[PDB]
Amino acid sequence: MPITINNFRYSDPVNNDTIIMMEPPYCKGLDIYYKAFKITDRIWIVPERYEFGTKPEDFNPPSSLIEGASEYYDPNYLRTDSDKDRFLQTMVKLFNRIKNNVAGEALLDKIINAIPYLGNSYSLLDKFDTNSNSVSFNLLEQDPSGATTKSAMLTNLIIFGPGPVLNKNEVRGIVLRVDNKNYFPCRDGFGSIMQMAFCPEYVPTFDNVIENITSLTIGKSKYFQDPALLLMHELIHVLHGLYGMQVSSHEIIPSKQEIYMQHTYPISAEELFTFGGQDANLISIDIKNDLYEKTLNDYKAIANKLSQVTSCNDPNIDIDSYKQIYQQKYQFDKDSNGQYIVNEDKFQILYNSIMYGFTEIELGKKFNIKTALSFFSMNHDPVKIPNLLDDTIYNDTEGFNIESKDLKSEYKGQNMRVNTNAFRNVDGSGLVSKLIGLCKLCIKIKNEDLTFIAEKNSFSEEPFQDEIVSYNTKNKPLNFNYSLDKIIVDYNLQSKITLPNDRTTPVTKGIPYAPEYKSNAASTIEIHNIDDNTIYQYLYAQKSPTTLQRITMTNSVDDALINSTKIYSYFPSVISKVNQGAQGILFLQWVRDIIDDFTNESSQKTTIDKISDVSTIVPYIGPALNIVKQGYEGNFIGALETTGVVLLLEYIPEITLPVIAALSIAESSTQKEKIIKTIDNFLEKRYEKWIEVYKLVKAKWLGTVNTQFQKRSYQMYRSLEYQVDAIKKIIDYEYKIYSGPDKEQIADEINNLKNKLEEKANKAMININIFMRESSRSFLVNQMINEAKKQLLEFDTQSKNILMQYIKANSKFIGITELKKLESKINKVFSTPIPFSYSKNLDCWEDIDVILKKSTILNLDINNDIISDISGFNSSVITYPDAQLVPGINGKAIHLVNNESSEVIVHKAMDIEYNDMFNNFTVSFWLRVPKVSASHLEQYGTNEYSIISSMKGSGWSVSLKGNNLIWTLKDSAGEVRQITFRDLPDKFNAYLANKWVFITITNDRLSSANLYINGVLMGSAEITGLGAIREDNNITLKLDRCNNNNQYVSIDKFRIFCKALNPKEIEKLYTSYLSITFLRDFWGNPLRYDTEYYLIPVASSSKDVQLKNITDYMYLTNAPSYTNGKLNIYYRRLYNGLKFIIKRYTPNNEIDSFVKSGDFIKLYVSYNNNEHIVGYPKDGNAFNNLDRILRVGYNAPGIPLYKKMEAVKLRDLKTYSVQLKLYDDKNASLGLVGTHNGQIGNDPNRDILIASNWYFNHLKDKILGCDWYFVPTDEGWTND
Ligand SMILES: CC(=O)N[C@H]1[C@H](O[C@@H]2[C@H](O[C@]3(C(=O)O)C[C@H](O)[C@@H](NC(C)=O)[C@H]([C@H](O)[C@H](O)CO)O3)[C@@H](O)[C@H](O[C@H]3[C@H](O)[C@@H](O)[C@H](O)O[C@@H]3CO)O[C@@H]2CO)O[C@H](CO)[C@H](O)[C@@H]1O[C@@H]1O[C@H](CO)[C@H](O)[C@H](O[C@]2(C(=O)O)C[C@H](O)[C@@H](NC(C)=O)[C@H]([C@H](O)[C@H](O)CO)O2)[C@H]1O
Ligand SMILES: [Zn+2]
Repeated sequence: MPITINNFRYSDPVNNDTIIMMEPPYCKGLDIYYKAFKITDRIWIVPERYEFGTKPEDFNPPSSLIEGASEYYDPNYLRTDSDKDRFLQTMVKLFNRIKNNVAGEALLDKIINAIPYLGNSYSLLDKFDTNSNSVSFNLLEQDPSGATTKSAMLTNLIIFGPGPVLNKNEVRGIVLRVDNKNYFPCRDGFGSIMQMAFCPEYVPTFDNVIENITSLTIGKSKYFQDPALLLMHELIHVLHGLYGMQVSSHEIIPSKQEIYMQHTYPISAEELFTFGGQDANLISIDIKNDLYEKTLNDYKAIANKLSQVTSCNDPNIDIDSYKQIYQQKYQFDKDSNGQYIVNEDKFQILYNSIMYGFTEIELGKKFNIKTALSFFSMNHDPVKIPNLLDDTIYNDTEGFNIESKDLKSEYKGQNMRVNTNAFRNVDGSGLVSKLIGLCKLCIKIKNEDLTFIAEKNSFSEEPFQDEIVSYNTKNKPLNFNYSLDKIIVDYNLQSKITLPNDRTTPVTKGIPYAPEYKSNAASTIEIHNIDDNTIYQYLYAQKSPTTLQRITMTNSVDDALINSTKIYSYFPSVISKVNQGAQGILFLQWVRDIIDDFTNESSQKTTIDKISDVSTIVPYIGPALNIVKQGYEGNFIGALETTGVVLLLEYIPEITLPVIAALSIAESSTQKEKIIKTIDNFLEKRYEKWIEVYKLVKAKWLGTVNTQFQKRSYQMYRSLEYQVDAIKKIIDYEYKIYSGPDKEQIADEINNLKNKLEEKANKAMININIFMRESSRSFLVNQMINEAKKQLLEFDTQSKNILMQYIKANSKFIGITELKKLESKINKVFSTPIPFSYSKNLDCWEDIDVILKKSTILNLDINNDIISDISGFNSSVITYPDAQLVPGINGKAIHLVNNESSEVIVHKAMDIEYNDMFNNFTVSFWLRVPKVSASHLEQYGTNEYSIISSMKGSGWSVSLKGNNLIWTLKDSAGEVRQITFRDLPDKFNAYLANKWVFITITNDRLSSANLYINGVLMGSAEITGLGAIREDNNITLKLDRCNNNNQYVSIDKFRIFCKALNPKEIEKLYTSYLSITFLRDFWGNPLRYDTEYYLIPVASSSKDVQLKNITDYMYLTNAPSYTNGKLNIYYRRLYNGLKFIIKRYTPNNEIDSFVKSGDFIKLYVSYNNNEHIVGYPKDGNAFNNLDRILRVGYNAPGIPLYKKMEAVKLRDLKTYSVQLKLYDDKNASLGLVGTHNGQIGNDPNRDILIASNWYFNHLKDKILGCDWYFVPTDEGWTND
């Protein structure tokens, strides 16, 4: 099964197998040849620049660009034989990186097995044809005596080096010339050779700025992209081409009218589907249907075409072998005659896998590579990566994000502020941009800084037309997605189908013409002469001079433009202070007053009562960006109250909809009885209209309105950078001039308060991004969708009077059968509106998995040390500097210490903010509290502190008081209801004594609220007759009012459901977090190699393990306990008995620290600062000759010692136990490790440690003597 990647050097000799001389498809007949190398099955690499269709002068750098983002040119790339070897070696490493993940293995396999059809729309119907440059290329094979021989070969993909532009990779199918037109077999369903132009060293860069999640220690930062994902991106385009499903219509065109508008290339639907995420909804649902239907016709044509094939131009090709392959590829069935047909259920799955399965965003996640979340995210200048062939920079299992260099965490290997050895800037000679001038003083602006705004005529109007319903009209699926996990699962189950030999007869039919290269070169810049000040002048006015000179801040934009030393600002309190030169006073108050003024100015928030949707408004947007209304100087909030959020948009969109044509009924015939399916269809197709029009509005919003709100954030980030940079330069001049005695000592505290600026500008961007994100949403959900609802209601009322005039016309066929009188009352459904869903369609009201997913409204997960919400409503999650990460139940958990900085804040999405008020909800999470000491119960036992809460006032909270766990509701009136859980006194079996436990708190309003722990009911309280609950916007995870400075907790899998869960649903939720893959220690954390552990038997938990002597046996003895009557606590003392260490039986270089079930291991006892092996000696003493007595550090000359053990988890999934299986020399089971009562030699009676196969016949017992706790020493448990 596993895919193989060939190795070679460019100098290696031609071998007529994996290294050949190729005549490429657009050199057909010309006898031009190039050395080419077979990377794997059906994929060739040609180390040459993509020159097809070009002139030599195209490769040189132009002065300016016509369209798009920046482009790097260099004619000398890939010129020499060293350059070509560098290219070849680098592509091999990138293919190896792809193969080393199962998601990339799966992608490669689909590509390889998707062979092009031998023929197309303009070939002979009865014949497989290989004579075409669309499916075959010629090659030259030399003999010993130099005697050449023309041959040919079928293939799927050929990879070349880049065209004129190095940083713009391309994928194209072969074009055919038919009746003086271009024909593409990769768009008709047949497929063809696909040709790639790829450059691995020159990569795009992006940033962090718009994202919902934010860490105050990460800040904002630029990242560069991993070339392997860039390769996979292009490979997805190849995959579409090979299945003949390439998409060329329905492009999104940018508007170019206004100056602020971005001049990009037209965005294809191909690129939006390939990238993935939310921006694939730029193509409306109705357009997705036309595409689906087009490919279905195409594949039907091919099914009929394939059925009629009886010969081929190649004698050697077995025809039946290819037909089985094409039936496999295209997912055809056979009918009873033997002709190939399209099974539509099978087609729907195939179609969805290819278009909507593999995306850049999903591959990013599987590979742990960072990507941008939006297609409109900002691009910066590209960088280059000179050392891809250095494993200290880039390796074939982790790329840049190497764990052994602490570069996996937070994608730091890609972060440009951290991993500075991995990249270098490109030299300016070859880098060209699209710039525009703004003259008033002329300033130049990069095209990358402008705003994309879509042309209106690029969106569909098919949903406003007349749809004719009949008896036999079908439903539109409305389902265009496919899980990448499902593709991997199916890939593993595949039987290994094998391709035919790919040599064929010589190729002569094609035409050696590539389409002409379309130049992006421009001679001049577009220059605009303007009267007034736009946003770009306001930002240019904030730029500091690149020189260490006296600087000042003014509130006049024109002052700052003209005067070099002066800078524009919108913070009055900060302007006052920085201009004032502090004379005769210490810097303490001087500098502090610069900082805590900037804090007070930058942190401003407010709300507008009239706008419910927007939780956060930042008033200083207007002055910073010149967003102001006539007769509202210094009054931004007044402008928002009157106009609304549309004030923020530079381009004001036309949000009207035309008349939605009412449905018509054409099925007049009532020849057959029960023609009531015509009534069903009409009602279905009415439901489809609402979804079609809703999604069309969403598409237009994304391309036209949301893009504007995104650029506001980027603009605000630039200004906050400029302002902060000005201040950090102001403060340095007054420090250099300062000639005081304290100067040398105070230097570190000055630089300490300059980092404090960055901290508060980051806190401001959190406010700003909330503001722009929620405003954009508000404008969609209110303004734009109301216009849809108006025309959708008009559409309904009209369409009923067509429906019921048809029921009246055929009224005599449905009476006297409970059908007519039933179906006036059925039109309650027609009276009800169909609601709009901005994010996730939630259903709070039989399959337990589906009920839980469908009702989840918040769900915290940690991936690569980033906490985020994976529920579907992407709530903002803010992680503060001293929130920490520790081992969790499946990954990592949040850890909270007792200081101001240790905090995680979840600002709820606007789609869910009032779900607490009147309705039921469940809260669930994993909890780990350390065992409270004797002293700390005396001191703090009274002190109640909260750990998680949503209180303003009104809300809910989770809290701890001594060894008691407390749930607390609280309404708007002030009424309080509570549950209190008293923890068990036996701390070895207690729920709040240093183990991971699963909490679940259901709330039914018309009943009681219940507390569960590990799926078991522990407390209850009556909620009935409690007022409406009005929460805070945020949910805080923090220790609050806790006097113990040493106190800490750990929280994992925080989750909120929009219903009250029943106990069957809680049982499934609890068990779903418990896997068999990784083993666990006594505390619930992952079991580890090379770590000391005390063993306790689960069946006799009061016992410790002891050693009679070295070279001898182990046995059980009682463990001391601790007791305390007045505090009501007792337990067996931990950390007595032997220490055990687990090591790998067969060690390897690169493995994890974690012990997986099924691992083969050696076990040692650590005694007297020495590690002695545990095992069974050959023919050694055993009870009943079957229960085999274990020995520690046994060594006799002749006798062997069996020591091979397997760490496994065979029973009792809820308990943190482990079993251990001993083997002999030849993989025969000597038994699981446990105990047996008896007497060795003349010793006393003891429970001696053994290995026995007896345990295998009692694995269903409640308590069993082969289950072991592995207990490490832990800070959260010490003996009193
Ligand atoms: C009871 C006993 O002594 N069992 C030990 C066993 O002895 C053999 C015979 O036992 C069976 C059995 O497993 O029950 C009888 C079955 O019919 C046999 N099944 C077959 C052939 O299909 C089965 C097999 O032969 C073996 O499993 C091997 O595959 O053995 C036992 O009945 C017999 O007893 C008599 C005999 O009838 C007469 O000739 C004469 O009166 O004397 C003998 C000796 O008593 O002898 C057989 C031996 O030749 O042999 C196995 C060897 O694998 C074990 O030693 C087994 O003892 C058990 O060993 C395990 C692992 O070492 C634990 O030590 C068990 O201890 C615990 C436990 O569950 O962990 C400790 C608990 O504290 C204890 N609880 C209490 C309250 O006492 C339990 C409890 O005794 C129960 O047995 C639990 O089910 O045991 C230990 O019992
Ligand atoms: Zn692309």
